[PDB]
Amino acid sequence: GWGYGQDDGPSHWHKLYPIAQGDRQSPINIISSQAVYSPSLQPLELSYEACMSLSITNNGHSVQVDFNDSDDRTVVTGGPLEGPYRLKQFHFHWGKKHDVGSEHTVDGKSFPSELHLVHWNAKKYSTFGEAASAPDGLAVVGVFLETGDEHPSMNRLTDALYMVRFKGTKAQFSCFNPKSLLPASRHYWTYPGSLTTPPLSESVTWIVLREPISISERQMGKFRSLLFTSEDDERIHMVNNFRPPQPLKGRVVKASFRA
Ligand SMILES: NS(=O)(=O)c1ccc(C(=O)N2CCN(C(=O)c3ccccc3Cl)CC2)cc1
Ligand SMILES: [Zn+2]
Repeated sequence: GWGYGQDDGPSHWHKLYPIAQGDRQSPINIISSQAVYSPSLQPLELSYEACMSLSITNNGHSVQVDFNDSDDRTVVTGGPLEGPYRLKQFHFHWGKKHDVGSEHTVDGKSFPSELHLVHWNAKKYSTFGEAASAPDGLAVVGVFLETGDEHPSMNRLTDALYMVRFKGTKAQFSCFNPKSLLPASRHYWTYPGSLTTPPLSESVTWIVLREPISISERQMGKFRSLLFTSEDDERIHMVNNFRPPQPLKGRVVKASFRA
């Protein structure tokens, strides 16, 4: 139904999911000088266990690592959140070249990729699916990826990409700690937004980290080697699987730091 191709891409999603034109859509272009410094915000804590990862999957839209979310062991708390949100999965958005790929932009600048750690309010909702539709249901932490030096921990993930190159394939992926993909700073920007893929529900509290992590061009290349297509189809590489910035519509972006 929807994708990132010329005929089914982001520019057309609004024809199938009208909420695409809503007042709290994501991603956005963060104008750093206009963010409101908010010291009242609590410190952001990403408390992640080392062995809660289950599998790695090419779902045709991105490569996603799923987690055991039966308890509150791997959660995000603090910052703009009232309580803990359990990590359900993480995935990425990337481009064909370095100048494009991320969903959020900062002062008009795009990064080659963006990592999304998707968490849900298990204290209020009974399931991730139920939470994905409520205003306070999800908390997504976004981390920008820049290309430069090789990222040691990333190797375990980029080396596994071959096994899920085709759409609809998956592999076991145990003991990968998502903390290894975080920068050494916990400063962030936060604003009320939405899922960046259909159904585009406005159920996400976005927490976009200020500091990007870096991976090598070789590692980035492993993502670009993935395919939107299945085994016996004409190969179309999975690239530019991102939604562009949406209207802010008067929302206020808060910052945990002074720029
Ligand atoms: N790019 S992003 O905003 O970080 C992001 C994060 C999470 C999701 C995602 O996992 N889903 C799948 C589940 N979603 C649903 O609306 C849903 C709920 C119940 C039954 C089926 C579905 Cl599709 C919401 C989208 C999709 C996109
Ligand atoms: Zn995403």
